[PDB]
Amino acid sequence: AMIRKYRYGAPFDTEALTEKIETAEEAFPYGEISQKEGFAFTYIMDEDDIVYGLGESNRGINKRGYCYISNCTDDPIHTEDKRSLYGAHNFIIVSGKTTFGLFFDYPSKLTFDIGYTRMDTLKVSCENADLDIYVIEGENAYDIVKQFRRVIGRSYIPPKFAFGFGQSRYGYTTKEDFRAVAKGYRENHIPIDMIYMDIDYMQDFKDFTVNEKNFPDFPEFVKEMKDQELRLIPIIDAGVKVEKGYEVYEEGVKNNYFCKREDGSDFVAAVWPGDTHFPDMLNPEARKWFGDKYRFLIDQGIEGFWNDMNEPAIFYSSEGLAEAKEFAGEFAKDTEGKIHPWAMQAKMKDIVNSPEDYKRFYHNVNGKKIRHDKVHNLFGYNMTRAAGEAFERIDPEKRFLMFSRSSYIGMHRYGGIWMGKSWWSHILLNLKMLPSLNMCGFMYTGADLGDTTRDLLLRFLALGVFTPLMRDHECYQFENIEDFRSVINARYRLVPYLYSEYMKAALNDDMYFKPLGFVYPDDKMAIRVEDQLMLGNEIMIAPVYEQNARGRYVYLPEEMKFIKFMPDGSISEEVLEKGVHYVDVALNEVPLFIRSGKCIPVAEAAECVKDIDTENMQLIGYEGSSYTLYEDDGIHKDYDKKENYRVLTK
Amino acid sequence: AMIRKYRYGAPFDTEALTEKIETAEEAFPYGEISQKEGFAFTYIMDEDDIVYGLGESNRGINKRGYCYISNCTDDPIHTEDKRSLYGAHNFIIVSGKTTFGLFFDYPSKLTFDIGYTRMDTLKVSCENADLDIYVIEGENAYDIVKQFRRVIGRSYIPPKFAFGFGQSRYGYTTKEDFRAVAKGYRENHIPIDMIYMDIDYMQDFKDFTVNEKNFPDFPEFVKEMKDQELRLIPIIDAGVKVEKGYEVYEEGVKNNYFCKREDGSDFVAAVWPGDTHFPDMLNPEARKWFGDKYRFLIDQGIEGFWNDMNEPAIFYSSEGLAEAKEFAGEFAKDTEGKIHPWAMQAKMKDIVNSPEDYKRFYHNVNGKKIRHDKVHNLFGYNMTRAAGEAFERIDPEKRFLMFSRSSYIGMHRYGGIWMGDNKSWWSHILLNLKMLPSLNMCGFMYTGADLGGFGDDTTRDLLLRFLALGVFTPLMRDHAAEGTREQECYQFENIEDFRSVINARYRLVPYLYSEYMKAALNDDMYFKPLGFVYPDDKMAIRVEDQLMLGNEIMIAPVYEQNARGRYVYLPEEMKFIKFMPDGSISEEVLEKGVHYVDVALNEVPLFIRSGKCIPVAEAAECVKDIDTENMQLIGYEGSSYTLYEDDGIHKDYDKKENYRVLTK
Repeated sequence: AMIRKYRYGAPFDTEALTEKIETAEEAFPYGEISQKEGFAFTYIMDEDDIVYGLGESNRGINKRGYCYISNCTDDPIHTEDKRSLYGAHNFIIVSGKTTFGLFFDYPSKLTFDIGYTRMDTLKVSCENADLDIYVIEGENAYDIVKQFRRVIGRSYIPPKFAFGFGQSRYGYTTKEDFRAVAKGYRENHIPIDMIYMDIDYMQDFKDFTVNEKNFPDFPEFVKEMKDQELRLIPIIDAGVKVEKGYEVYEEGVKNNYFCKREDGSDFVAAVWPGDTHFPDMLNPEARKWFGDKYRFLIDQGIEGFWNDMNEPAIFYSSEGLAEAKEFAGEFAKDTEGKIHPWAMQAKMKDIVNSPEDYKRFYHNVNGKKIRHDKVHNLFGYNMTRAAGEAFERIDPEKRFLMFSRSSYIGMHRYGGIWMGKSWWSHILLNLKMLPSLNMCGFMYTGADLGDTTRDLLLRFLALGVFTPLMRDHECYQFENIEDFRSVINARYRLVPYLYSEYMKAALNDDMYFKPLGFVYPDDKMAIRVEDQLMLGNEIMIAPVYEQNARGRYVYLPEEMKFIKFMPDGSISEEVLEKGVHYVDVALNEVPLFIRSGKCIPVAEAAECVKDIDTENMQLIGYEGSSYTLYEDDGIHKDYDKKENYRVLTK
Repeated sequence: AMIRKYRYGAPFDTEALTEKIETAEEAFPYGEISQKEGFAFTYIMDEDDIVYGLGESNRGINKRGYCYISNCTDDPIHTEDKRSLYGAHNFIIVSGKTTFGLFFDYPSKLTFDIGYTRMDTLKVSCENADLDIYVIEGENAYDIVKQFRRVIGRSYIPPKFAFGFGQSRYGYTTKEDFRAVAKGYRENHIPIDMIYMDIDYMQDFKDFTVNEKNFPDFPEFVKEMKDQELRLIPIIDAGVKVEKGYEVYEEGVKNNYFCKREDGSDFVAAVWPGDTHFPDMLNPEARKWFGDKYRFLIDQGIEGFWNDMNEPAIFYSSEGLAEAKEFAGEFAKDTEGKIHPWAMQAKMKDIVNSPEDYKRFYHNVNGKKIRHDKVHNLFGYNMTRAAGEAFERIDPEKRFLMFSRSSYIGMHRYGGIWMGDNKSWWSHILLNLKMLPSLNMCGFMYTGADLGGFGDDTTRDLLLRFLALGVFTPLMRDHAAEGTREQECYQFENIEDFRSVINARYRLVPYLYSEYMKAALNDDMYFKPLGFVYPDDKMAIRVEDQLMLGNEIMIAPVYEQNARGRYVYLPEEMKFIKFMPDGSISEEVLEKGVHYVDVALNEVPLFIRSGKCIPVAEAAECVKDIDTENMQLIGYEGSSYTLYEDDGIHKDYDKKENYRVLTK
């Protein structure tokens, strides 16, 4: 009754929500709806209004002052002007004198003009008036988000090992590249639980194969790593290689599981393996088929995966390549100078992730052919869905690590997200993206660091200490390796707390990271803070994101204990009063703040999730307070035991 | 006595220094010097060291932690990984326990590895050991800076009208376009003194011409604007268009004034006109001939210019085009998938500003030929020098507005610089803040950034915050890239906010001009890092987002979107001043320490130091109309301020009449 759904035209069923909401017949309650040329929602904002949401998108926590377009795109350079990233997360909340949330359930290009054109005007528009709009009421933003979290269903939950630290890099290839890392960390006592294998582990980049030469006996080797508490996490891409005799390819062609051109032929998209076809992610049979293919790696002992290139990305199509060559030919032979270099250059750029290509193939949705652009933002979502639904059929009681590059709301039930250059500013960018992603159901997230300096790496890791996905995209290639061990030690000492908070949040449709505004709604200073986040109900983080900085300014909305994990293995604490502070944070120290009347458990440092001692964990924070610890086996889904909850008291 | 020159090989004379320093005899005083792989200076820094300098370069005031290459480069994407921008300013200061300054007088590609490869390692290297290295001793960075400023010679001084506000856009083409800008500003009583003319004003992008169809009586049009205190400031590019009958081209060829290939053919580079030749800026007679050309504009009432593309920028050479067309021919006919799109794409980009092109042409320096790459960082510097020296011949008594995109230390005597093709990014406000003190250390004081951001689309609020920074930068102009969102002040809602911010500039002009002149005449800095002023304050020395100005104030602009204030650190008590939109000036004493201050979008902030005061005039709409007779004194009771002012037009700097002591 605090949520209403307004339907326009004949919307595509995106399955974003799991709760059914009845269609409202009354007037639309906020702003104005026009269906003249397409669809447009327009709303005049109050000057004090803050606009939260949009999950994975550019800029700040408050979205006012710019334009955002939901249109999943593989963009390598996330500069301030970019209007479209990997995710399409169509949920906003206006927070002010009048407060309300809106979900725009629409699968295509959706433009949020949020004060870009006129400062006071919010305008959300798309090309077709075929969509549901959910309006949600509440006393404040935080209340509105929790109701949204309920109706889109419970977020993906990873196995406990995924709260360890993982190492990654595009390059690894041989059993040796991998064994070095094993000794690299283990012999230097650096905690680690995971190692990601990038595309190079596949035979000629063929989904659901392993390179036979380099990996003659894969199961055995997977076990070799698992005996040292190291779990390999192989990638899987959207594109299936065109190649006679390759069974994934042959099956897809035979049974019509690929996306087709207008004429019925299988669309060709060039990606990592050269020519490929895209599995039709919106066709149920295709999905089950594609997902079933993970058994191949699972049966070999693999306990987790990552998806990439699932926008889906396109280096070029055959049509696009054919046009590019034809143009190159004219340029080649032009002497009048009628064809300029920059035009040649532009044509070459245009065939990548080309809008025209997205109009070249179709989805077969239960017999009905739908042009891909019309449902573009659903592709990566349904690829991750295919994996997740496969996992359930295969082993329903077991959690697999899984996360994806591209997404839409509704994918949050099946896997997490990772954010993809090595800039200081990307520390803060990734920080600000977290609360918004939590608002939209994506809790298991983290970022990579794309030209890297030691100090940039350490600051970046100090943020990752807190992000559920913590991975390096090495640690040993520098001076003073203890700094890097020291930072990861903090991560493993905080895992029981972090995992606990994540489970409690996930199981209750709550947020792991929160903006200060959600926790301290009456504090006008707090609501505007964007470079600090609240975690669970116990702490606040505030990472250093400036090069050569030895400290930073913070605002404390209440009395807190300033905590630092020191490099020597100790923990410094200082009580600090409500208000503004400058705090000192050395490169090898990990800071956080514990709120008045709270405490958190801290474990002794361990090198793998399995070996952390959560028996007599030290409690840090305020005497007299208590903490409810959540603990299970981290492997299965026996979430509801009363035994999972233990009350610790400092 | 405090400076020493160390020579290596047979350095090219850059004329960077005006003071002659004799070649020293003893061992190099700091670190180690090596000639194994070309040339290298290596130094092991103490952990608490701070490294200042490098004028126009990327990153922060403290340069530690990255790599900086002195290689004048036309690069419009100033992301933080970029190593080379438009300037080549080879002055650094190591500040800490052991403190000293170095100036690498070398005209070619010079690599500053400042703790990048190794955190404790400062390594400076180049391809050949043909250079002078000046070592400057001193008790602190500041002292070292002023000594350097002494020997590089007095900084360029602009006419006073150049401290007004300026509007510019790649696009203004007709009388209509300029009158609309005129109307758009004056009718809304928004102050302004300058309107910039971008390349469209020429006949087919030909240097030293004006479009005959669009400006049939240009002298008349220039007066129509000037009569409104609107001074037109036309662009001049490095490239002279290749065209038969075009006198500039014909003379350059006939007299061998152009840069040539080794066979003596005139080197061809495509830029805005298409095919052009580059005037040989290192050839003294070429230099004089090109400079004299400005007379064609000055004789029409033009009082100032901007020099562009003078890296020199090259879209492609003739050799490059043919290589690219050949590669494309192959790609076209490829059937096996041997030649990939991205290979083709890379070739296309590679012919732009190509290091190979820079090895393809030469300068003629008194009959002696030198390959351009070997002196690449001197080109823009000598083009602006060309113009500067021509102004002196043409009208010795008069100041001309002049600034350039590319530069080298030495050029600071002849023009300013603008921080080039930035973008409408919030991060660029801070970038442009941070570059200011560094440009000052290297003698470049008349500078500023494209307010609102050059590239991309700007929002109302971004422009307003940018403007509030520009208030303090001697160059204050709103500039825009082609096809971008129109970012004149009159295009946005509630234009009173724009009037309020610009009013604050004009109310401050007598003070800012005063400090500029005082600074330039005494080889001192206009902007200073906090550390220079508060050397014993451990916290102050690391502040990078505030700057001291002259000896009276400190600034701290808001550079975050949606922010309603920001953190500041005050190293002593100060009066927190804000220029309010209603025209009033709010004041609040704040004590030494950390503060968060409220600064609304339409509010201009600054702090006045303990025991100081500044003069603030009433708002005026052009510089000539500012009432300096009786301004209000803002600041601390019992303090005094020495106002410098002259006619703002000629070069009579010495007179006691120029100074007036005002006391609060």
